[PDB]
Amino acid sequence: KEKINKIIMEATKGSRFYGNELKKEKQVNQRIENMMQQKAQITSQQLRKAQLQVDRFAMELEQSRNLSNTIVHIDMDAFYAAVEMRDNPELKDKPIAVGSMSMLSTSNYHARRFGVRAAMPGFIAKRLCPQLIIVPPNFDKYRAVSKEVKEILADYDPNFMAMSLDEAYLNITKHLEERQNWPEDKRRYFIKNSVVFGTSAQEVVKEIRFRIEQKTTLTASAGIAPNTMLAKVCSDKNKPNGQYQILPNRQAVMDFIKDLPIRKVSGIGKVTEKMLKALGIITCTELYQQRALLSLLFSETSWHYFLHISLGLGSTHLTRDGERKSMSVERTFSEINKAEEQYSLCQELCSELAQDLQKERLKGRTVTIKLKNVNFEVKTRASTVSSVVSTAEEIFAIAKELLKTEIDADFPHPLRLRLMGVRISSFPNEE
DNA sequence: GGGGGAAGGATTC
DNA sequence: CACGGAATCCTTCCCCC
Ligand SMILES: Nc1ncnc2c1ncn2[C@H]1C[C@H](O)[C@@H](COP(=O)(O)OP(=O)(O)OP(=O)(O)O)O1
Ligand SMILES: [Ca+2]
Ligand SMILES: [Ca+2]
Repeated sequence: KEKINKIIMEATKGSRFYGNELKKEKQVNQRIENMMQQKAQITSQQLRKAQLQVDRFAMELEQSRNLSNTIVHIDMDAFYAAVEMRDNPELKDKPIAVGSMSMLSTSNYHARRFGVRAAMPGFIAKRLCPQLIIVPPNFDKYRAVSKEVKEILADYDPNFMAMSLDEAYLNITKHLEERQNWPEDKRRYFIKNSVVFGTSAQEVVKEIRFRIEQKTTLTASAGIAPNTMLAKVCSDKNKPNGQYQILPNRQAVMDFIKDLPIRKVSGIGKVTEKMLKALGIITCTELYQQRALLSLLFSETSWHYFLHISLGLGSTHLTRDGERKSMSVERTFSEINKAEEQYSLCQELCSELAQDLQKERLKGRTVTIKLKNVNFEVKTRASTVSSVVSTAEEIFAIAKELLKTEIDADFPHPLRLRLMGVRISSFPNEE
């Protein structure tokens, strides 16, 4: 059934949307032509110099390899899909998918065999699965089912820190310590009879995958590695409802990534993947022995990242206690080109922004407005201030101008918008 | 020269 | 019958000291 693309492509070609992609895709394909050339003109000598620099560095990274923490990553299974299939049985053995007709968020495994995967227009999906059932999301439910899963994690790490509703990291390195010598009374749980769990990190995670099960009906995969970088990759190795671990010794970390696809990493995306295969980089093992050249093509802050993924290095301290940098609200709709109407919705927006921006009492000193053209061309203007602006009023006050500035710049021709947005940032976060 | 800040990308759930 | 919303981090420039 791999000829899905013959329906996917077949129903995107002309699309206002597709057209825009080409440029996004060309522009990038060129950022590459540039990188390839700028490279080809590097002194076969500079590498000797570079190499030394790099190697030297690594040698040290390697010396401070922190293999003492046992990080765990829990990742729910088709979370939004699952939750709904649970609450409304009539679905159960049918092909569903949370989201709308425009964009789909998750999909149960059965609906996936048709091609329905996250981030795929709703209408498109129904072409691969006419018998589909699209359920509109109710974040108020999920947000809540999550907190029941969290309360369970807590009994394992007070500062668990959660990346999202379906993901979360844990440092069971401490709970592990105080468990080795524990009776069997604190390690048995009732079914619905009992089952008792061991002391290995393998079992501790098995107990968590269990406590959750029997308190939601939902299942989730998990990974266990010395650092958070591998944990995220490891949880998916044996999904759904499963897990995988990488022991603490060096070799494990190495033998693991040895032939691991660079993209798989929780940071390498569509661009970095293409952009890197350009130099022939596919696995971390390859990447590692191109450390010289890399060091002279990607800004410093970057090859640092790559060098890490080469050695199998990740973080080992789940910061915790959300700092928060920005905060926003946006929305797409039907072409709104009418002059007046613009400020109009903008009013409503800023309102919501401040509105939501109140529960937590914060105040930033720079507003950002986002205007998305009818042909998916974005543009974002923002202006800084002296204040700490907070009330719905204060905000619009600025946003209206920035918005105006554009209507003029492109004045006697209307601004055919498809989406608009207002993001507030620059919080003092206490000085 | 260096230290933000604005613009627009890349990434993930 | 027409490709989300929200956060955060990164890549380049241009501007004021
Ligand atoms: N663009 C998106 N918007 C909202 N949610 C998304 C988006 N992309 C993915 N997700 C969510 C929906 C699912 O919970 C999940 C699917 O992506 P995936 O990379 O497989 O994560 P996952 O491993 O946690 O989910 P799964 O158990 O389905 O495999 O992430
Ligand atoms: Ca999930
Ligand atoms: Ca995952």
